[PDB]
Amino acid sequence: HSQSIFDIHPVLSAEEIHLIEASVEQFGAPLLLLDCDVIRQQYRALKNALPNVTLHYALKPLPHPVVVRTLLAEGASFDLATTGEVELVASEGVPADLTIHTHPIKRDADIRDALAYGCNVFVVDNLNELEKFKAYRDDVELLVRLSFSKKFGCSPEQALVIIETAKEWNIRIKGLSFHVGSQTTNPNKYVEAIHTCRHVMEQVVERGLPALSTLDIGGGFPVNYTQQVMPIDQFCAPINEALSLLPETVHVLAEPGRFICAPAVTSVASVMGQAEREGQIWYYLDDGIYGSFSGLMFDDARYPLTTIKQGGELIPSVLSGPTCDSVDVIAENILLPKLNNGDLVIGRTMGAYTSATATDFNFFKRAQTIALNEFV
Amino acid sequence: VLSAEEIHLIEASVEQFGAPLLLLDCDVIRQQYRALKNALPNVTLHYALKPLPHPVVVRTLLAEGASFDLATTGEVELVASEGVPADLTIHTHPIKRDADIRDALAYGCNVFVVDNLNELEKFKAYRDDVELLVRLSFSKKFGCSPEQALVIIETAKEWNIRIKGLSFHVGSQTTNPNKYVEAIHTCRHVMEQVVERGLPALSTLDIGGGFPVNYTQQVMPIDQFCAPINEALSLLPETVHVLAEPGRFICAPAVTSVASVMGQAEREGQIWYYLDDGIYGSFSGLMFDDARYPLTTIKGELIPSVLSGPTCDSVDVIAENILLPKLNNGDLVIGRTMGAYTSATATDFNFFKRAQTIALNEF
Ligand SMILES: *[C@@H](NCCCCN)c1c(COP(=O)(O)O)cnc(C)c1O
Ligand SMILES: *[C@@H](NCCCCN)c1c(COP(=O)(O)O)cnc(C)c1O
Ligand SMILES: [Mg+2]
Repeated sequence: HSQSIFDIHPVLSAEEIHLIEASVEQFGAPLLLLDCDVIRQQYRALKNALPNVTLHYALKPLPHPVVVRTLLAEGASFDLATTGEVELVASEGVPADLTIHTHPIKRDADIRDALAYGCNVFVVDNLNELEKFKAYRDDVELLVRLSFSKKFGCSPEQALVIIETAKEWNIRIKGLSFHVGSQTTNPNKYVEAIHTCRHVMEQVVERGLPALSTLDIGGGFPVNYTQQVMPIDQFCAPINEALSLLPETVHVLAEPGRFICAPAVTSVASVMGQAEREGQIWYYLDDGIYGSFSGLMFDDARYPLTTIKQGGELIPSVLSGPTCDSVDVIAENILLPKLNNGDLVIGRTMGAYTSATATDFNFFKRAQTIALNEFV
Repeated sequence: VLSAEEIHLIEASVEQFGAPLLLLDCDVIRQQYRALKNALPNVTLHYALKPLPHPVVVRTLLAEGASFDLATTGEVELVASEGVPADLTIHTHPIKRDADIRDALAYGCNVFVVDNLNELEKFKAYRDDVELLVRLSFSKKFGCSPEQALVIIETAKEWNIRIKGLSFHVGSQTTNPNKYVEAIHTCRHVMEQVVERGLPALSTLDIGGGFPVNYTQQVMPIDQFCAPINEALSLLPETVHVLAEPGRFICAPAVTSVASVMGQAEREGQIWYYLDDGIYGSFSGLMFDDARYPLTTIKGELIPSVLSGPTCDSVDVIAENILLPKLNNGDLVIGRTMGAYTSATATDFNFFKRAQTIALNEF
């Protein structure tokens, strides 16, 4: 569902419109336009906002080989959750030492597959999981994931029990991790977590256990959809302050996903047909909630939407997806100029938890991703 | 409950193929088809591929004498690849690109649906080749008003486009057959108005899908469900041929899901089990189909538990509160009535493998 252009030969600009129209002319709709310049911009902005933190890109929101290559070249590390993600980074020549595996609940095979690639950092949040590493004790170092509806992470008290048990079992503990949740708009969540982890690290030392080397602050850095979020520097300011209280012997990781990929993709769908229903014009698009807009369902999402056509009468409209399902609706009420069949509907901030969560329902073709600007 | 033989079959399948699995019983496909045929005498049944577009289901139904209801080029390619003659098919997507029409025609499917004049116009170029069903609604996304149906039928005559008849779809998992009856009465009246306007008489009524199945609560037996429907159809002229587009009724009961426990943890007074299938996989119907499936274990000291899917996402939970016996890693969680709008709406999120479908009793 993807190809690259390596040789090109609120309101959209004339240049953007031209690119969009040329792309539909060349490749046909629906499309996802991936701009590698934005991947780099986002990575650089986060690096500048969170100095002295190793950024492990979480493949989950957009596990795209071009994104992986772009980030590798930029100096990024990676956060893997499955054998499939291990295989993707392996195929793109990512050195295993740049990777961590963070799925807290793993089958024996999942551990073996990652180890075979060379990824040797894993996460545990319970004793049942810890036991799985006895057979691998020479080979691994573990992050213990804390939580403070949450599905993963143990309590601070449980974390100490896990760490003490790992010592008994001769299993190395690399450090602690947490994930405050995706699209977190309040940085105080990070601050409170960091303080708690710091206190846990102190308790480990006071108990005479090996001192922890690493804090992994997870993902969740927010981006703008239809509402303004805190600028990344301002967002990370209190985070940086909390981190500064850690011992100098602790180094810090994060697992950003959405922040890096979300702004980098623009969706393009076309109108297949249309009908007036109870005073609204319904447009039936070639992409929807079983496709690139699946984030409306799984990610509680809302994306800015626009049209190339602008000006004249704005009409109460409905944007429907292509499937036969009445649930497949992208915008229940939206003002739009009158569109003809074949006219384009554009979605912004379409990079994260979109195509990643697409289906093949009805066998409608998935949007094709077009990768731009990888080199230079 | 699971029978001793069901348990043996499930365990044997996991022994051979691993987990997660979807066990597809072709005998149940046959049974459901035969039961609906008996319940709705003289109605031609077009299986909707959408809920479960599996090659073995298509072959099984073809052999049974079934017809087919297609929505997309992909579905056209599926029945074609399984050798289904085009005359057993109808294409029912109301909103089509020119290519969608051409692809269906290439295969030989010549029956299409329209619910508006914009769509009707797409068929001028194919007037020699097509006959159309006009879809009424009485709900939200498709179907014109009875008054609009008349405008469409009249301008089709003007444009020299053939109208096969009328269609409707009252909605999936319709538990009250009285919605069909009201639909049928309204269509009967539209048919009368066509004749009274001096237009060509309509040959066909398509009553759509929506026949319900038992999930966690029982629904009315199919014979009883359809009794009032047959009564309503009996008031039609004897010359009208009746079609239906059952999906869920045929496929839903034919599949049993099998997942295994990858790991587990106590989280505030509940044991969480993390399965190898979930809301991004076979249980995607929890999201898209507003579904709830009966869930059981192979195994009496029922303890408060949560069933989570495999993905990292906190949304990926199958059951928030369920009483289960204590399970060990590797133990199985079994879902019933897992045939329809399940695997069909699976994703590849996190690159977790989709459950493998195992066809049983194919021959
Ligand atoms: C992502 N977790 C699931 C997000 C599901 C969205 N519908 C996750 C990330 C990346 O989160 P992000 O908000 O920066 O994209 C990082 N680390 C862990 C452990 C995650 O689960
Ligand atoms: C199915 N329509 C969408 C169902 C989405 C469920 N989440 C459909 C059918 C088959 O319906 P069923 O209830 O018998 O499976 C038949 N005909 C049409 C036109 C449909 O859209
Ligand atoms: Mg290392």
